[PDB]
Amino acid sequence: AEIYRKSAAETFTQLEATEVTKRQEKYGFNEDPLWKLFLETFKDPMVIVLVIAALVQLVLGEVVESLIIFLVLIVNSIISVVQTRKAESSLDALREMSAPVAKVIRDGSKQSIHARELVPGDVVILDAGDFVPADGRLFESGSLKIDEGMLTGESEAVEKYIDTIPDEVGLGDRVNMVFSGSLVVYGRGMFVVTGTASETEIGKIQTPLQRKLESFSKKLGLGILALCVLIFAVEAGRVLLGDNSADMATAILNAFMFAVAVAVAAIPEALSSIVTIVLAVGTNKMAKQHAIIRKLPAVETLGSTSVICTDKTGTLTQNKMTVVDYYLPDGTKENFPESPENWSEGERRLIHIAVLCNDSNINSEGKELGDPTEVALIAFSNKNNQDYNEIREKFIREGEIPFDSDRKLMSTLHTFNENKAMLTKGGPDVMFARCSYVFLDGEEKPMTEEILAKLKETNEEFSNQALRVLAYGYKRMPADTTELKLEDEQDIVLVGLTAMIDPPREAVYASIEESKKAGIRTVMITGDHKTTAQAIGRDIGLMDADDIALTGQELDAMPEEELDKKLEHIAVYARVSPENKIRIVKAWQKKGKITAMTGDGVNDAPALKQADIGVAMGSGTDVAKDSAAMILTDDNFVSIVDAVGVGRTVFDNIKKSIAYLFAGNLGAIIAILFALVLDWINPFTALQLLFINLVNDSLPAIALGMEKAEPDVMKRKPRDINEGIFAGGTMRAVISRGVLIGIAVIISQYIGMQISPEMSVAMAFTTLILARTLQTFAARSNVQTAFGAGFFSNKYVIGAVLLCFVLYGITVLPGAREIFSIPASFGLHEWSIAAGLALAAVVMMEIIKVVQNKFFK
Ligand SMILES: [Ca+2]
Repeated sequence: AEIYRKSAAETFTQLEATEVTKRQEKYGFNEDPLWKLFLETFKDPMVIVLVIAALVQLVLGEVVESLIIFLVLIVNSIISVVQTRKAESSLDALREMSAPVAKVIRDGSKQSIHARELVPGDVVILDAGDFVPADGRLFESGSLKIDEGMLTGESEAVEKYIDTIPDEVGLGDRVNMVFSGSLVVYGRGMFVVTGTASETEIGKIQTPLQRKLESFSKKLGLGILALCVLIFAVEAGRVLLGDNSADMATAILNAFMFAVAVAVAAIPEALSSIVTIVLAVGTNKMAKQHAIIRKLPAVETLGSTSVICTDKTGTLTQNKMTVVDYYLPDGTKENFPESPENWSEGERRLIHIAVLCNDSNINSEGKELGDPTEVALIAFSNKNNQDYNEIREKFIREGEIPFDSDRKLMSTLHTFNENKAMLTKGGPDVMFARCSYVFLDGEEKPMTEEILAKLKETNEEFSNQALRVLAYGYKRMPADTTELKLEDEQDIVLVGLTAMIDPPREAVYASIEESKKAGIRTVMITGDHKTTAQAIGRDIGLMDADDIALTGQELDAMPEEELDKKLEHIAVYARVSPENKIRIVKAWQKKGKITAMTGDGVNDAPALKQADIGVAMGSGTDVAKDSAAMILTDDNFVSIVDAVGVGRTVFDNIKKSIAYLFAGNLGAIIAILFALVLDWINPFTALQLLFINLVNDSLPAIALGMEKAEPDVMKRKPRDINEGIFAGGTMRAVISRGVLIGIAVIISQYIGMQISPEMSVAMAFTTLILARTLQTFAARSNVQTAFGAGFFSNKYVIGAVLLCFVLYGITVLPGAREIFSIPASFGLHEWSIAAGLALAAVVMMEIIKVVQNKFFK
């Protein structure tokens, strides 16, 4: 768009890149009807077969049944699209608060607007992992590794430079602009946005559980339709009256009505509705649990996470350390808070290097900006003997090493008292192998075996206390103001060692224990010294007895054949790498064991992609979130355990709701079949069965899918990788539930047979519908009873039960008894027998549940 040929200053002049609202309304902002969705949601095969049944039931000129079935379709359609609109609003909220925020320099005004409210002509800084939202010209960048797999499918990391492209335009390998829709793999993206999202080049361009459940629905539909074909054949050939069959031409309509109503009852039309509704409410629960899930198909498998590979920093640690103990080569206890003066030479040297190498500062109280280790060190300095940060401003910062990932020598040089003071921090072992002088008062003499042994002794002593520890050095040549380079890095003295405790977040111990009780083996990666992380894991609670831990160096130097054997008994990885992250996530995925990675860094994205349910931290980079199936806003590990608990609750809601629906439908089916085998009038007419399918297979099933967490969700083994909807325990529950309720309907039909066939039909219908509405109570869980869990504890269930009771209260009205095949008027006993049978059914059902709690497991 005429920006390819311009250089940096030419883009500044031509596009007026440096009122901001004027440019926003002038250049433009850089950001499906619901009835159309309702029209397009008829793809459900259950909805298709029910709508063809509704249209044929309309074409025989019968009105009330047609309105009943049509009402079933519209209520499930409107509840599906209403919860779909709720999911759309939730997704818009997730895209709003977790929007990619680009740090904007603008006209020198350092702030950070979101992606939608950007405007061309303002400077934007892109750090590593800061996904660039809008295309724009770049002037300087240091090795800006930019991949373009989404903008144009360019998998290569193109390094944008100062060079422009005059008299040529091409979206391929070009360096002139950093286009939108691109991820900063590495580099510093100091560029100016030149494009509205409309003019950006990228702007110009169901779940596996859902698929398995639709396959199960199609199998059940074929079987059920075969069953109704058999039922229609029974009504046809079993009796057929005599040879003349009276008026069989005008009497096949009622038999086809019975078979069709059997199809409507048995078919779970609200299957996909239940799944979508509980996925929406589960996602809302994850949002309540500080867990913004990105990939929608990841909700079902979150209940199946038999392993989670987390990291201690961020999740198992709220940052802001407090160093509790320290080592000095002279040797004493803590003496910093009391000491007004410099006190011992080791203490004062350690304090000055801790302050000087500290990149961060306390600033205003409660405001921490830098690295957590440096924030902790300056908070320690300011905690003991009051203010100590004021000493840094009277100390120049000449030579500062940029703290390379292979260096661990964050340096500092001052000219205030010492001329060329080589002041650096780093890891314990790296300084121990690098620094070569001991600090005993003014003596600066090299290491020996016993001295190095004592340093290592205090190092492992701090390590087994779960204390990460840093080493410091002072010794330097006089020389003069150097070029801030390494110079002489083999002659450094050893100042004392300060070991900082890594405190876990609140309720980390409880969540860890409840995850270990749930069979969810937890795995924690770290980058510090090994036995420090081992003691941290012992503190957390994932280390006991036979468990082992291996470093990253041993991780990448060991073939997978023995690592597979060792994998099940190891939870701590130290000095890990993203390649080792790929290794561990693939090894955990190999033996089933659904994995949830944790990487928040930029190059952790391959580990997040290969992870089944890899979660990126909210404080982490945006490219990891793109590579992640889900995000934690509060970044805590307790959010992961709450997330997998919510996933288990959602899958248990699937199991319980499908159990309720299939059990009631099977009870009706076996009632009809038992009336069929014994040469009996069928228990329910067409309109009665359609009204039962109206009352249930609906809002009560939705409410049963809205059931909260039973007290044993974190006490069970994780679900298998496959869906396993027809689990053996839940199949036993389904068959017992359906057989019992059908037994109640059969007994009611037999009692009604003692009076009249019409009384039998009416009593069987009311027994079935009352037993469905009251079995909604007993099917709230497979562990807790309706009274045990509390009736009002599930507000949706009791509200829906009252709703269906009111709706069934149409039957008692005399104006609807004719269409419902309810004859005459009741004194007491046309209702009392049915109510007693239904109450006995649900109480039998409940003591069966208690027996499974008491006798069985
Ligand atoms: Ca149904």
